[PDB]
Amino acid sequence: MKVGIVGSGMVGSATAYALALLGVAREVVLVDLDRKLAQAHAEDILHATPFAHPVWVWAGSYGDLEGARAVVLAAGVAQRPGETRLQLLDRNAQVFAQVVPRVLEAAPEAVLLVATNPVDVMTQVAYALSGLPPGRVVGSGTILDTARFRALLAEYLRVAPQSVHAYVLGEHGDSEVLVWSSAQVGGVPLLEFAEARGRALSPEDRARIDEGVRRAAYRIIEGKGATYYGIGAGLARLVRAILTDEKGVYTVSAFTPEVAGVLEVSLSLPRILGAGGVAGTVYPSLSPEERAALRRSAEILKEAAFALGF
Amino acid sequence: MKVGIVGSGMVGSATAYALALLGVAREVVLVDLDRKLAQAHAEDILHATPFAHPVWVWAGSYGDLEGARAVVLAAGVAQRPGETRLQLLDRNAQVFAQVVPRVLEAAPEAVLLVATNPVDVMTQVAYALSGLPPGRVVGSGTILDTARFRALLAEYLRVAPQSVHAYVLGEHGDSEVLVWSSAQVGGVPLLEFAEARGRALSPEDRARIDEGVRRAAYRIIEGKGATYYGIGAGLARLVRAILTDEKGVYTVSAFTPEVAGVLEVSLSLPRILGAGGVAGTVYPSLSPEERAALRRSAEILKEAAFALGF
Amino acid sequence: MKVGIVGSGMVGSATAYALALLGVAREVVLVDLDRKLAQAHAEDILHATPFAHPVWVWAGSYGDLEGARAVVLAAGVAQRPGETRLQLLDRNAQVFAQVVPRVLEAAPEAVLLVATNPVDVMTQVAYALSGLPPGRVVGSGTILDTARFRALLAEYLRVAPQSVHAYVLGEHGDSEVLVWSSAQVGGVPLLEFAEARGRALSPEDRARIDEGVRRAAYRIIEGKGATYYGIGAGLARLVRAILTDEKGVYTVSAFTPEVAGVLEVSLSLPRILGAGGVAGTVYPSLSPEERAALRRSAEILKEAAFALGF
Amino acid sequence: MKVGIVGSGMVGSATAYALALLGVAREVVLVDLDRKLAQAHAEDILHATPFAHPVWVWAGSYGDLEGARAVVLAAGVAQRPGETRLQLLDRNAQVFAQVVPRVLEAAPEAVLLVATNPVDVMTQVAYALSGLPPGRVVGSGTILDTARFRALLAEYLRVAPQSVHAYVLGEHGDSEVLVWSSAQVGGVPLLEFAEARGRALSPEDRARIDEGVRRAAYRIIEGKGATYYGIGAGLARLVRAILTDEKGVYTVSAFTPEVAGVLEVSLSLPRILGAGGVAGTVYPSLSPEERAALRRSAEILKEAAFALGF
Ligand SMILES: Nc1ncnc2c1ncn2[C@@H]1O[C@H](COP(=O)(O)OP(=O)(O)O)[C@@H](O)[C@H]1O
Ligand SMILES: Nc1ncnc2c1ncn2[C@@H]1O[C@H](COP(=O)(O)OP(=O)(O)O)[C@@H](O)[C@H]1O
Repeated sequence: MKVGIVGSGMVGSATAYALALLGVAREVVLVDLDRKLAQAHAEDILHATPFAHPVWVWAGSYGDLEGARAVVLAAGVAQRPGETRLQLLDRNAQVFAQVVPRVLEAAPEAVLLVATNPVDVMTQVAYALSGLPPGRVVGSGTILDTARFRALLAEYLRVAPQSVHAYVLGEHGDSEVLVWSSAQVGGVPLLEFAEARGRALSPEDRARIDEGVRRAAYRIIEGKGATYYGIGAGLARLVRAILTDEKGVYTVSAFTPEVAGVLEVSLSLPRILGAGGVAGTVYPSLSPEERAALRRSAEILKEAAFALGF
Repeated sequence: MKVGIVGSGMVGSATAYALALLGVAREVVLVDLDRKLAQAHAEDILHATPFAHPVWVWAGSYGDLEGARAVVLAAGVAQRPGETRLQLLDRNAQVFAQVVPRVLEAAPEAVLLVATNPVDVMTQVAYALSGLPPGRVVGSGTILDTARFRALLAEYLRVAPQSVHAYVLGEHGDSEVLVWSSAQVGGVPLLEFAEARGRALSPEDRARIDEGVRRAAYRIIEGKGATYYGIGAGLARLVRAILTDEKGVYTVSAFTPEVAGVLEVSLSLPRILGAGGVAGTVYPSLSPEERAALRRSAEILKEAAFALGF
Repeated sequence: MKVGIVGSGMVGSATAYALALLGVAREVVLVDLDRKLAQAHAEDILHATPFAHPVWVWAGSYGDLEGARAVVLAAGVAQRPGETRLQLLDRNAQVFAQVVPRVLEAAPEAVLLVATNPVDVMTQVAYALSGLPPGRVVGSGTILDTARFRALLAEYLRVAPQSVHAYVLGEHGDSEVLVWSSAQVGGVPLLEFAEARGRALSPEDRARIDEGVRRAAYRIIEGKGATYYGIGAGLARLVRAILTDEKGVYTVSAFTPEVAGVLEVSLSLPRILGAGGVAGTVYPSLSPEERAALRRSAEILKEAAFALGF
Repeated sequence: MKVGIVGSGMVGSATAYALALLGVAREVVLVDLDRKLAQAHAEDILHATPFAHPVWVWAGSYGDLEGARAVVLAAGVAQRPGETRLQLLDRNAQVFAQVVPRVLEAAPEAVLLVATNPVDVMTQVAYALSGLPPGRVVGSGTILDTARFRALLAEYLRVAPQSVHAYVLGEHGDSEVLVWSSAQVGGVPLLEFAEARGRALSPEDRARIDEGVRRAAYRIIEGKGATYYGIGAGLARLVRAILTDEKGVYTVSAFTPEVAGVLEVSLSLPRILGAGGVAGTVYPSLSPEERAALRRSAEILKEAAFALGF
């Protein structure tokens, strides 16, 4: 079935591309302020379809979003020199104040998947503006970082990543929490199963993995100036979760009534994703340190929200 | 790359078919005492390939197994009226005494995947006859039962099966142990996460699921007289593990030095499967009851082995 | 979406398996006179699903076919040795007289895919009994044979089978016509492009290929006593055509108002397959010999029909 | 199963992405002058892998290309506005004079897949600098254009694109030739099968389709400023042809001893692609007009070559 993407820039277009190569959705509609850009991306992708899957990819207006199961909000403004993360945040909040109602007008049944950075806050803004139930608005959140964590662990232990269950929670960004505490492999505690293999996870190792997960976006942005590909494919996977009513577990950003003592904040927790959006929350055990860090992350997300008027 | 299958009957042929439809291997070689049968299965499957994948499926002799990474041993005798499980076991043991050296002569260079029932014992016999390291001989074991467990649980909790970690261990058969103890969903304890939805599992629920897992084979055999399809696809997935050096976790039957107090027995535990066969064992927490049941299962498998002279 | 299968024997069950491993349809319903058989096949396949795709496979009754896009008719009687092809044919015609209305009662919108041999005649019987438009009733026909032809040619010329366009037409059976005349590779005449490579197709080559195609079914039946796997996957591919509204070209059996001079007969011609069944016919150039042979095939199919009262 | 990509920009990175999402290769090496760029693209894509396939994607130097079956040459300089197509071409030719010997030093076994525009000429330059046999150097050529032709025809006819054989030949660019003449559907002449469905192609429809093909790249570049996605996936499909020794037919650019009267020129013709590169050419029937247009295209490609010194 059908998926909308509003915001046709690098992230939007990469998401479309991934949807198309993976054969997730039958239909993909690109909507962008610059009409010509969306059309160009659409046609470029359309060129690729014959080498993967019969996906109808096209550019249109908000109205064309009718019936989309999900709409990804990838929109946002040109970064501007000598402008505080705050001013940018403001201009984007304004973009979303345009976009959300219009998307909802056409496709009142859709789930909104929020892309645009910073993702937790934008997720808050969209939840606020949508007047939908909280679970209908999902931010992409920490999924890439969680996946990378699982990957580095997998690689350390010489085990399939699929057998590694570990989480990254909180703000997607520097304050994100890697939960080492309750992490497991094959359903047994990580660090135990570390001895149980020949591989005791020195704090130095812990630190090496942390750098690996934490600084990946920074490096990507330093070398190429933006991230698209990873998130494009993550968004694709979430869109697939939504369309197949998978009810699978992903660490995503949503409005949470209370987390670690903080009230009414959007951030990433493991959540059950399916056709109506998120349908349930999974609480892994946190150590006191991790809980404290989560609490901090949430606090700071919450003050951001407040500073912006959300 | 290349996979051998010895014994061409319903299980062997179904395994080949699954290999072929899933596109696991490049090449599948069927070897059977009845040459015409293997050739007929081969060509039937060959007919199917154009509707899935370019897989070369053909019938040959043991020598044709050269270079196969894995060889599935599906061989075994016609069951015969009012013959004890013992006499059958005996005749099969002798089949394997033929087959094993012949397979290893041609493909000294292979992992043996044991199909033939009863699977744990047959796995013991093959381990014994091979003189290979224990991990090069793997029985299909409890995988179907573990997967169905995961499935029934998944279905109870309204959650994707992928997010359910639960095990079935021991003898593949009536003994088998369902480990409810350490079972989890999304990396958190099952029963906890039961109340953590709309969930609490009543003992009659646990019993309904237990019937579901455990007596499945019996029902299948009562209706159609044999099981092939499930194990065909299970075998396929293990073969894929082996060929891709996946190092993933499966509950499979192998020779284990000690389990739950019993010495030198073959049975199903979660094991790490990869290119050289099993490469490590994962020990989930067992409750005292579960541990006792496991101990029992092992004991009985071990006496079977002994009775047969293994 | 949803597919029905009526008759649960080797062909039915294999088709179900294939549908499931290939992830064609979300739902597969097995309906068989012997309820226990259908249920056992269903559960055996269900065991396989976790190793491929989330397909819901279950056994039920005709009423449970509601909403299926396609229903495969695989039913039919136990053979009896020394019983003429005619009496068998009769026995089956009566089976279909039982099945067809019942299938159309529950799922009046469905396309009927006719498996049961001899397939052309059964296809006629089903067309007659259905009172549907002709294109709603499609026999599996010559597809396996056409694919095999393409394959052997592909292998002769050292070229991908995808590039080879060649047909097998008429009765599925001995009298089938291999069209060598208009056969091409990469859109250019076969025999020409034969000199255009290093291989000029001697008549004994032609003959070798002919043997390869026409007698395959015979060999399979001599070795294993029945064919299932190939047609299982073919049926699967046709089902996928119908459910995706592929409008792709397959040589299938359907009621044809006139072919090569013969009137109102069912046989295999290249036809465009899609959501409403066949939607158009493609006429390849035939040589006078080929046309004659086709005419013969049709004549004999038609007299068969008449002898049976169709 | 390893693939190199030299030059890291939009086309290179998109090709890597596509390789990775489609699960073509086990390993993808990015090599770019700007080391940081390659690394960033690599890591961004790596982030995506967990949502599709276990592909190892990394950035390294030419030496790291050892053992690659194919290496895509995507490199090429920044376009300066004002600058004639000739100066650009000169700058690119020098880039290739650096790159080719380096790639062949590390991976003397590989097959060069030429990306960089203008593709036919760059393909010539690479062939010349390689000193390899002609079929070892393959340009991406007209593939996207051929596929869109087939697509628009398929759409007109309401038939699956897979059943449409039609070609685009010559210079990838404005002077490319659509062969309407020998085009067929289901192995029968297009225009005939046009009346054979209801609705023949009118000079107006032929023109509508022509615009659709020939001008696509222009529109894409006017809207987004570059094309990547389509060719990324095309390149991917070609790489898959090479690695699976597919021997399939693609219209690609290679050095051709003679075409339509012109001598020693590189351009797109249907060619048989496999593990050693191209392995044979397929000559479709051309009408005199088509013939003439091809000869023109070739002439102009050849003068381009000469002007540059090739
Ligand atoms: N009000 C709006 N409605 C729709 N699209 C918008 C609006 N404002 C900005 N956009 C689009 O959002 C896109 C952002 O793309 P880009 O700057 O690459 O950021 P990202 O990398 O997050 O996609 C731009 O292409 C712009 O056209
Ligand atoms: N000594 C042997 N060597 C090779 N193949 C054998 C030998 N003994 C039996 N077989 C084959 O093993 C197959 C047994 O499979 P079958 O009894 O049909 O169902 P299952 O797959 O459950 O065993 C038979 O088809 C037979 O041809």
